[PDB]
Amino acid sequence: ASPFRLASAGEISEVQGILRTAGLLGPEKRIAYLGVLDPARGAGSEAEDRRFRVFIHDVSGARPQEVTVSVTNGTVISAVELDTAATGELPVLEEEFEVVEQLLATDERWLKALAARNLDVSKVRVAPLSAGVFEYAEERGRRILRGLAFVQDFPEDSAWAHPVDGLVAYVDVVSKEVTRVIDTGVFPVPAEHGNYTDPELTGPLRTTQKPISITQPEGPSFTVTGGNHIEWEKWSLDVGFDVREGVVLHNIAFRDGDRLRPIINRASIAEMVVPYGDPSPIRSWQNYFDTGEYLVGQYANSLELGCDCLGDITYLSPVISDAFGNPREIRNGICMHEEDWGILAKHSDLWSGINYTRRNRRMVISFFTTIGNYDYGFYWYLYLDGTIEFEAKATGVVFTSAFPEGGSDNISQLAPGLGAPFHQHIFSARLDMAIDGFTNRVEEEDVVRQTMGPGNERGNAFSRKRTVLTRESEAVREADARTGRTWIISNPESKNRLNEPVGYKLHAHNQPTLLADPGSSIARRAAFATKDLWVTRYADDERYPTGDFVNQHSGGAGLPSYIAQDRDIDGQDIVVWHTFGLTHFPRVEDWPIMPVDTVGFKLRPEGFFDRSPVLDVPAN
Amino acid sequence: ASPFRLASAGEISEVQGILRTAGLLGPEKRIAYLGVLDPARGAGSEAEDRRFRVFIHDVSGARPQEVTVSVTNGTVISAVELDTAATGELPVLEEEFEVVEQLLATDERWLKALAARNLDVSKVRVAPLSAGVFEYAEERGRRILRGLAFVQDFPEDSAWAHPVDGLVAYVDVVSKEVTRVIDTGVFPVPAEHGNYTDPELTGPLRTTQKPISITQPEGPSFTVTGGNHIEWEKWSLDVGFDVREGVVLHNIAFRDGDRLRPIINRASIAEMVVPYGDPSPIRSWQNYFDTGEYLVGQYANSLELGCDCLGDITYLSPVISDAFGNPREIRNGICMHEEDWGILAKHSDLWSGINYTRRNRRMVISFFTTIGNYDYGFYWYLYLDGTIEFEAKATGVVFTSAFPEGGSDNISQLAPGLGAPFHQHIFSARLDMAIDGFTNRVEEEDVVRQTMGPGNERGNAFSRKRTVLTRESEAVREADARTGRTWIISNPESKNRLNEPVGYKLHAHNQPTLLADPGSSIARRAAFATKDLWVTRYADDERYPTGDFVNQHSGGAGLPSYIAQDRDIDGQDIVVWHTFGLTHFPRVEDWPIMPVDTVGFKLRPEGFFDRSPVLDVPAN
Ligand SMILES: [Cu+2]
Ligand SMILES: [Cu+2]
Ligand code: NA
Ligand code: NA
Repeated sequence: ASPFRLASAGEISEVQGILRTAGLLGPEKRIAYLGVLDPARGAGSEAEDRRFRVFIHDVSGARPQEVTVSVTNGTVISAVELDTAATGELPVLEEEFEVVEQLLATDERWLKALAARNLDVSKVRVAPLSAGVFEYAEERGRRILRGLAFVQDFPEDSAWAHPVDGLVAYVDVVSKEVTRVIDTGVFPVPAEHGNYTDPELTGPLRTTQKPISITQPEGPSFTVTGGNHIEWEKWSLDVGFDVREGVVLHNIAFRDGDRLRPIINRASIAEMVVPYGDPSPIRSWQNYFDTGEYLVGQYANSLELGCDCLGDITYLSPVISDAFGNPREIRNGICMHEEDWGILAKHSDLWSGINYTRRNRRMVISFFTTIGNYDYGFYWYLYLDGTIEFEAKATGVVFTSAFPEGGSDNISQLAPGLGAPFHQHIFSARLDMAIDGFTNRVEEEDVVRQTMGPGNERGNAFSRKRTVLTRESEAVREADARTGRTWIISNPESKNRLNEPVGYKLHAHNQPTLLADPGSSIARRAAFATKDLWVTRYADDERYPTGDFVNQHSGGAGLPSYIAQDRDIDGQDIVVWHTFGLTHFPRVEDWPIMPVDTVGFKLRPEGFFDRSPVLDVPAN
Repeated sequence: ASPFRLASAGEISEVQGILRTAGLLGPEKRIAYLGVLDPARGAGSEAEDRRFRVFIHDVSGARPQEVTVSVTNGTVISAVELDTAATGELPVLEEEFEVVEQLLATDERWLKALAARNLDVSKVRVAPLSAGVFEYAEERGRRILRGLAFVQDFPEDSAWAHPVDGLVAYVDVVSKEVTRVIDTGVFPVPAEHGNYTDPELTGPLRTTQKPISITQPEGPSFTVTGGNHIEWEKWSLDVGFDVREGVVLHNIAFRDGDRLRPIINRASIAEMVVPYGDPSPIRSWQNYFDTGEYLVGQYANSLELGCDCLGDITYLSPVISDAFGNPREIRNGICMHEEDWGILAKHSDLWSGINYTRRNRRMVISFFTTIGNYDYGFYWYLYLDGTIEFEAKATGVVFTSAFPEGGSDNISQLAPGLGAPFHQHIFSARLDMAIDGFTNRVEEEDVVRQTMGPGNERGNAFSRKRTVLTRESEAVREADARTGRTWIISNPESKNRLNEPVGYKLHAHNQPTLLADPGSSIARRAAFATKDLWVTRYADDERYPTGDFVNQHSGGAGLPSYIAQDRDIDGQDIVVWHTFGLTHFPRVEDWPIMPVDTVGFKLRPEGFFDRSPVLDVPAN
């Protein structure tokens, strides 16, 4: 019944049938993106209209199309032909990745380069990577992938240990042509293996770890209804899944007495960019938009009970489309569970003689994706006290290169001759706010230091100031950790019992933003990543900070174009976009497989409630 | 057998007997501090000599003394008379708390102030607070406490809900005189109760929480020997306890193959200060040095199984001295346990077909203390991957005031008429480093942005720079979150297999430091709190960042005096002092009892190991 339910296998098959009947999905067509559209604004609106958005690629070279379908009514709502040289290429297809290595294996320039290095072409794996937009005029309007080579000594070998530096090739994956092969010189291929399951490298496994058993004898405290609606410890929300964004949270609300109070209408990671900081021409083009170019939901892992998710686990198995419009289930792709989270509140009072302790817990919703060498975990947490938190966990195998003789200012050494280029991992969280409803505003809060003198004679006073962001042109903000800068999202028309507007405060980690030169291609394509906070007025078609078509798209779309409308955001339906990320100078301990590192943000209530919301938690 | 074992009841008893026989512990004497001294520097220290340091107060007004005794040989090593106007007063005694309320109850100015407010003196509780050093010349050389009043409507009532604003008294606790009563005007006493166990306020308790059972069917993975020596997952350390600092970690080392490698020689929270930012003369003097003035270890809680510490818990019960030299056990005062910590490392590799997941764990050592209205949890964590982390958890009841009509720039409103002054909670971690031994140095590492141009034609490059801190005069450092600033502690004489010095990287949270005006009394007395990082050359008498006698010391003691020696710290026995803290603008959700908020820091290996140290963790 719910309009926010997960897409079903039948819905995806029905989209396929509708597209076929309409003449839009013949043998030369491929589905590059398919996802369900959120309901338009309007409580109630259509009784039920499930609409899907589809990006359709054509392998013969014809123009691709963007199509909206109503599965409820069996109709195509709109279909537009795309001019990709203008608006961007479609996301990379999984079938295009394998094309790269196969085409290079028969190219005489590639074979000549490998022969100069005494490498057997049958052992050379090619990582197929997104191309970006640089100086090559022949790439405009064409679907290009760039390939970097790694040697696999045997079928179970980790090829990442053996980069073939000095060599890169560019491939047109539609016409099946190798456009350029660039060879800047022979580097030694690092010889040490990186096989982290080889006993020669692990040594004998530890026998010292005793088991930790986490069980829930009476079952979990949350309920799941309608497939994806969660109720847990006064929280209410719907768990969505989109092949581009991954897990999406809808309708986050908190039951305060007899009233269900909205907090966030939609929360997602709407883009993530991984820019590399090595100026070598072999890699200076390298920037992954994992969300916009690759689609992170497509590569979600099946999560194993007792290994990936420990405890009393409830799974969701989302369904996505393959490239022909057939439904594909990602079995056990989303883990949901609650976990203990230490002390919630504690006080031992001398005067009253009362000793009081309560324990905290959090609800966890997570998925993991694998994009080539990297593996990312996406974790959303809900806490008893009203806190909402997101955490990204980065692991996998670092991307490698040769380590130059004489050293490098842009590459770490991991092993003899083996380097790891400096890079960042930067996320954009899109928070469609609904603090007690849709009339919201954002204030920037800084600590204020005060000078000793009249009215502050002992020089101890300090204060704070809040600045309302009234229009989009002034809502592009930077962090300032020194002044304790945070941002408050409040509802000026909903007041707590002290007659103050209810609100939530966003706490950032204040990590560095995009480091690239402001004139670079990546700074223009990932403009969102250059500032910590953006606020826009809600609009149906403003979904991603980088725009709809990120692959091989120059600047011109996304947040800088949205903000130019300079719309009123003071007590309006607004969207917060928060940039946060990790700057990775790889260390020896990251090799041969990287221990998890983390980054995130959290939101805490700020006068949203009339007192602590966890006074009714029992002692157990 | 270990020199680092916890003090035993028998040692305390022997100290008391030694003091009594020497004539140093008469009926007018009180022990204000007693603690075991660490062994002096010596890699061949063989002869056991357990020495105790004692501060002895005199309730009749004679000069206090600092005494060092040898329990092994039964002798007084040294005894020095103290001039407290010069070097500071002794820590506050628990028995002096009651004296403030009792002395005021018979003072005619206090009673007249209560009578004007129609308050029954039998219902007025007085918080006994440290005095600091301000403008009152008559206080120099005298033990002063200041008192603020709260109303308790009945014996089980939370008095913090009912502050009596506009009134403060100063008390000489040795001569038992009330030196000043200041009445600045009548404020209404807030009338709502804050009784968080009263069903009228909590409402009906939730019935929705199902149990989470955490067990270890084969017992824990760590071992405890000699009372306080821990071995866990390659880590080795000794858990100490001092009545001033609380839990202290000694000899933190990691077993790398067949080598026990030192990392940290001694880790402690060596001071914590809570400065208030309300310029009212009723509170503008208010600054708690919880460690230095009150001694956080003596107020440690007994921790209850299943409530404070959940899981398979191993307890330590440290012994301290009471004011007369009798041993007092703090039953179950330290919790130790391991806990699951999610994914450690994960990769699914397309080319090799190998799917790999390992789980992480951490060892937790914790204690909880209560200082008046505040309760603080101190948590040390050791992770499988070599990470060391500290976390402070702040809860309890916020300190309250009246909320003025018209509002305030320095006080939050929590309930009708009820305010909570702005304040900070600032900690100093003292890390006596020993990275692979005692020859260490500190480098400051900043991210370096690069301009687009020759050698960086695409404008993507970025780098980093490291600056060695070579002398104490240049080793007072500030955070810079925008440039990703961290500090590396390395051993220039111990290299990894890549011929780079081994090291550990300190990651700070980059929260604001002390906000008070630089000319203020608190800025002089808590100078450590004005900067994020200090490095000193080790000296055995440089123990606290605020000096030995913090109470009513006029300023400059501790770190500013130490670093003025300008000693060589480039490849030497060094100590890192990290300042970190919470800036607390109280929110309505903090009332009537505050949900935990946290702050801390962590250290991660940086080329300490020759590759990841967790390759030998099994799948389980
Ligand atoms: Cu990385
Ligand atoms: Cu506080
Ligand atoms: Na909104
Ligand atoms: Na040292």
